[PDB]
Amino acid sequence: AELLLSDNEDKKQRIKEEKQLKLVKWNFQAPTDEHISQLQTLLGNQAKVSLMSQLFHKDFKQHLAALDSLVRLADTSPRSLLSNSDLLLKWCTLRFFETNPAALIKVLELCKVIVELIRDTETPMSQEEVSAFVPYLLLKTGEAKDNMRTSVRDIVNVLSDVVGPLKMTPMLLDALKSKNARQRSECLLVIEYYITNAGISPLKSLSVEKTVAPFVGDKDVNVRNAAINVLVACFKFEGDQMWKAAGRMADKDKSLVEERIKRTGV
Repeated sequence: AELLLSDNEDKKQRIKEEKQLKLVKWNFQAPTDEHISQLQTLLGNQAKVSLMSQLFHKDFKQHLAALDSLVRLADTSPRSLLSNSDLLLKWCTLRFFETNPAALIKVLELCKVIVELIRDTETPMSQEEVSAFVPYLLLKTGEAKDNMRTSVRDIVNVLSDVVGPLKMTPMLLDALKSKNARQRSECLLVIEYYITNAGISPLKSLSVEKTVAPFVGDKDVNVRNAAINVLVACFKFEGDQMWKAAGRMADKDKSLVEERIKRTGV
């Protein structure tokens, strides 16, 4: 009987073709016809046309049907999801640009299943696969609903295990350039968790203290509080080196951080 979605090793061929500059890089600001057509060609070589017709419909409806079929493969053909993880995660990023909460819930459920299978099987994720997915998933950290931010962070927590703090942090730092204050604060909270659990030393080449310090002065209280807590987490590991690494801070920003240190240690 035929699989709805292939189980082969064509992922290696896709990664190699991208490195050979024979695939366009999934690094757009917003999806373009060129990226969608490339994905549709690559997925067309892996998926039955009835899945393909749903995947590239307009009709959010028709996406839910594809998502249901794909989520069920986790039970019946999990190697299909693994073999095609890079293409499925790219299709999910296209869904990150639409506003439709019902579809989003099911997209995130698919993303969760895929990153759990990658983690559990110890499947390596290439830099290309990571970069194609994570920067767009981080957009959804700015979702207005608290349960939606939670679902996104649960996927980030699996990827942090697969990818590791050192390779995740540059994308989390880059996310701070966002206009969306929920995205900036949620991204700081992930950095805070890395430092609390593994220390600042593994992250030393990244200039975390200095990049994060200006956000103690952010307009948004959640960003300020998380930025303060990143610097306090650093302090706990490296003491006054935190201050050297951070560089010049507004005097009043520095007092807020000093008071937080004082209070968390009484």
